[PDB]
Amino acid sequence: SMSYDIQAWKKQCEELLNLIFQCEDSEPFRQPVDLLEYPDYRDIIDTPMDFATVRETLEAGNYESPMELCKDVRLIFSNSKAYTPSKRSRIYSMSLRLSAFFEEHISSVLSDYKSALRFHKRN
Ligand SMILES: N#Cc1nc(Cc2ccccc2)oc1N
Repeated sequence: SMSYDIQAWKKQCEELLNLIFQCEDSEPFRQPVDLLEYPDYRDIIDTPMDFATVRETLEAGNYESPMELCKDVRLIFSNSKAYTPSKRSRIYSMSLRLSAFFEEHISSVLSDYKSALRFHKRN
């Protein structure tokens, strides 16, 4: 059961998403971009992603691992870097700060999960 629990990441990710939604820096990234308020968005971005979509995908049980969730979160930030490439932009700075916060906190979730996997595979 509790040591090396291969399902513990789910609640840990739910908690991290709660922290992210609290952050003022997540405001531009909470919901899908409105494709009529920004009609050139899809000209630039192939695969839109936002934190409400990540949170619903997790709730629906559609991530097989925390690495899958992490891929979608990283897409939020890589899409922002493509759409708002200027380091002058306060939106660029927001994305950088929130990315760094996410990467700090996801680190232990991933390493713990992979350790659990290695242990169960070995035994
Ligand atoms: N001002 C401003 C601005 N407004 C957008 C739209 C946006 C923002 C965040 C994520 C996705 C899309 O980019 C900018 N640089």
